[PDB]
Amino acid sequence: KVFGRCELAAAMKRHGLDNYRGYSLGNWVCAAKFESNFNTQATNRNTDGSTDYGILQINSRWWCNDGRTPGSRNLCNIPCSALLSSDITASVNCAKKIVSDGNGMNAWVAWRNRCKGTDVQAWIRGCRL
Ligand code: NA
Repeated sequence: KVFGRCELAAAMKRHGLDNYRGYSLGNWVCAAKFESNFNTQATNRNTDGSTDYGILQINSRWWCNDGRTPGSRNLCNIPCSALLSSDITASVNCAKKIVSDGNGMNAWVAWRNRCKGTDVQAWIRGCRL
């Protein structure tokens, strides 16, 4: 599924991301825009052989099991394919664990380079919510 901007903002709010660990909703919508273009089916392979999955491009070296990242962890206790569902519950729950692990949203390279320090509430302006 490819979300609309305000549709995704509403879904993220319902699942408890607005102000989660101090990050306002616009940060999460900005991160999803540049990580995946709002597409739950996005995948990208990394040079170390791990793959990033889903609307927040969660990585198989630490967070999910894809059966082909030897010597990796599965800290969200999920198959990576669950991160590609049209239902974003699994991605949101795993993202809450990532952002809690000490490094905040700096775990998402696109957030650090394209969202951090910008007017992120622009991403939810005009939305009913
Ligand atoms: Na893994």
